[PDB]
Amino acid sequence: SPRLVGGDIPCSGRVEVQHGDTWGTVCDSDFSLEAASVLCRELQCGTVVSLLGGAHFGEGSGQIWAEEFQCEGHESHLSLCPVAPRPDGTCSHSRDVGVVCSRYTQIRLVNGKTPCEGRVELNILGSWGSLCNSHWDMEDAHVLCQQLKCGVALSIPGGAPFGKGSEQVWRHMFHCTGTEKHMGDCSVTALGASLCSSGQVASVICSGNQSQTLSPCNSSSSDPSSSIISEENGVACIGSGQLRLVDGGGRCAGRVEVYHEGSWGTICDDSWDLNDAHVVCKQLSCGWAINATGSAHFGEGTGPIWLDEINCNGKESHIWQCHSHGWGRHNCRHKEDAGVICSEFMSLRLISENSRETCAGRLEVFYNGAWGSVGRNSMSPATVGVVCRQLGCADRGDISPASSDKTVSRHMWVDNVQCPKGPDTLWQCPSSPWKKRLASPSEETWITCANKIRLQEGNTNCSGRVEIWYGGSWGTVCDDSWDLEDAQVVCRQLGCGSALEAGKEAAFGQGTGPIWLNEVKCKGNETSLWDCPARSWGHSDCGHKEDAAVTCSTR
Ligand SMILES: *[C@@H]1O[C@H](CO[C@@H]2O[C@@H](C)[C@@H](O)[C@@H](O)[C@@H]2O)[C@@H](O[C@@H]2O[C@H](CO)[C@@H](O[C@]3(O)O[C@H](CO[C@H]4O[C@H](CO)[C@@H](O)[C@H](O)[C@@H]4O)[C@@H](O)[C@H](O[C@H]4O[C@H](CO)[C@@H](O)[C@H](O)[C@@H]4O)[C@@H]3O)[C@H](O)[C@H]2NC(C)=O)[C@H](O)[C@H]1NC(C)=O
Ligand SMILES: *[C@@H]1O[C@H](CO)[C@@H](O[C@@H]2O[C@H](CO)[C@@H](O)[C@H](O)[C@H]2NC(C)=O)[C@H](O)[C@H]1NC(C)=O
Ligand SMILES: *[C@@H]1O[C@H](CO)[C@@H](O[C@@H]2O[C@H](CO)[C@@H](O)[C@H](O)[C@H]2NC(C)=O)[C@H](O)[C@H]1NC(C)=O
Ligand SMILES: *[C@@H]1O[C@H](CO)[C@@H](O)[C@H](O)[C@H]1NC(C)=O
Ligand SMILES: *[C@@H]1O[C@H](CO)[C@@H](O)[C@H](O)[C@H]1NC(C)=O
Repeated sequence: SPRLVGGDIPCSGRVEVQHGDTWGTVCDSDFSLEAASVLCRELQCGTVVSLLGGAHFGEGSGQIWAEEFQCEGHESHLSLCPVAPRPDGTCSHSRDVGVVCSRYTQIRLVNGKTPCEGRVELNILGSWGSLCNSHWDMEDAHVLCQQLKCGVALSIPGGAPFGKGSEQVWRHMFHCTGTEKHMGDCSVTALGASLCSSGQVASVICSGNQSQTLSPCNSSSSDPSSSIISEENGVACIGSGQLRLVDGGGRCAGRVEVYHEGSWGTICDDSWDLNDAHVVCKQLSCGWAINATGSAHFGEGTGPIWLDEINCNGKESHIWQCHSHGWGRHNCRHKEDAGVICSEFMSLRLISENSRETCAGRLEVFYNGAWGSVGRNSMSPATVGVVCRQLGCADRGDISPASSDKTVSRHMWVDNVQCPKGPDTLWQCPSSPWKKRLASPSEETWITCANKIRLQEGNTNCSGRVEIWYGGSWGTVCDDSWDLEDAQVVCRQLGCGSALEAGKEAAFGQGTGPIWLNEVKCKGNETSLWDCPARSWGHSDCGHKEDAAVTCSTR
């Protein structure tokens, strides 16, 4: 029923809702993340990446609905959601709301008899291109054939039987587990990804829909299977990967957890060494191990301790092939849970030399066990916004002028980062391949991100209406329980001096967008308003007439 209009990528655009024959738009104060998540699910577009206010995909025409959608979040249709007519707002079409959903992938098969076979093409940065044969597996093929409604995947032939194509190769590495129902639901990396030999391109043959798509396997009674395909209730089924890493801050690090007898469980760190970790990292397509961690380094598990005294020599393609003590009944506690850090683990930081700054510094990436600088070549404002969103700031920032210093000191990891529309992390952005080399500050990137809190419409930047950035868009704070202790937190976070006032009742003017917080009840010693007790993320009965303000002293 709902439609997205005016987007550049699929599953994006301005939100439009029909009643009767009349389409209308929704004001950016009326449409929550929960309502956005119901729309993305209903439209088969995955999950919500961004809620965007301010007529980002252009202003609409005609009707604007006066209704708020009070979705719980798990409704199947937007029509099932409770609707509250709010008082008749000052919303024009310059505040029509918009949504980026997660299934923005543009992928197809070209030059076979049907769309059920051919060379894989991916559209990135307005341009169709191939994928590398070495970057594409059978798990990826099963997901794509289900997406194209073409049954199951038969083959991934390497010798280009449908033509190499007259075009570019994207170096993207999909890491589908095999149980996903759209390529947009799979984890994917493009950052630093290696080139492949010319014309070594990926191809898929699907079965067609004369076979139905396999369901995921649901059983953990037996020893886990090392094949993609298992047998369950007289039907073939895709093995859901019964190994995960948790609490590592990424796909290729964290505590090793294993699914058996209906429960996720941990591994004891006795005899847990690098060879064991290598097998884990191989099985997850995470490269090689750089660390086998013990001593509950990423935290302690909730569930049984299934495996102990695992002694892989490193041959094995799965941890289930390794010699252990078998399932359950071991003489150790969760203070010794095992984990890994693998060579494909990626992390991101800004480093200030003398500190004081929170959203500013030299951009650095962690890869293959090492930190290194990100080069500044080709780097657009939109790429800096993705960086700044990923580091926990607002989605905008500025690159400092290049240093005159042409003499090499630090290691660089990657350069030529060029983010497309849609990802909110740097890892799905194409670049040059990883190359550890020495580099001068001439080549390095210093970033000043916009903070996720600001004061608008006063005589300094330390005085005005409180606005907070969350989930895509700037929004406001309601003034119920908003006191001087809240203002002392806002002033401290901005790096202003003493709080003078906690203003109420839209004293510097009403804002736009959603109202992200109400019932903010700070102790008063917090370093950020995100540490404060509040009714978080858009559940409020307020309007923009009740917007909160802070006035602080400079310096
Ligand atoms: C297996 O795949 C094929 C191919 O499907 C298409 O390609 C894949 C890659 C996907 O993208 C998929 O979404 C595509 O559709 C499926 O064949 C298609 O099947 C659909 C559904 O049955 C057909 O639509 C119609 O059935 O067409 C009927 C009219 O058929 C005449 O006209 C067609 C051209 O328009 C001719 O191809 C056909 O030979 C006839 O001469 C029409 O009666 C149907 O409409 C009625 O029912 C719908 C609800 O389903 C209702 O909304 C309407 O009001 C109406 O009452 C319907 O339009 C496709 O024409 C057909 N495409 C091709 C290329 O053959 C196949 O269904 C699928 N099998 C399974 C098990 O899923
Ligand atoms: C993961 O492995 C690396 C490599 O051994 C560890 O880095 C070293 O840490 C020790 C002690 O902290 C230092 O003496 C070495 O100089 C470091 N070497 C290198 C090459 O970086 C790292 O500490 C390990 N991390 C975890 C969590 O186990
Ligand atoms: C602000 O003050 C509160 C006091 O209520 C500090 O809260 C403590 O948090 C830890 C969490 O590990 C508790 O174990 C302590 O018992 C709490 N109270 C005290 C008195 O320490 C809070 O950490 C303070 N924050 C800042 C940034 O100063
Ligand atoms: C496993 O469970 C899922 C979700 O309940 C279901 O859709 C699927 O058909 C099941 N598959 C098998 C082989 O039992
Ligand atoms: C406000 O403006 C001054 C002018 O240079 C700037 O230095 C300062 O960092 C700004 N403060 C905030 C909280 O934006």
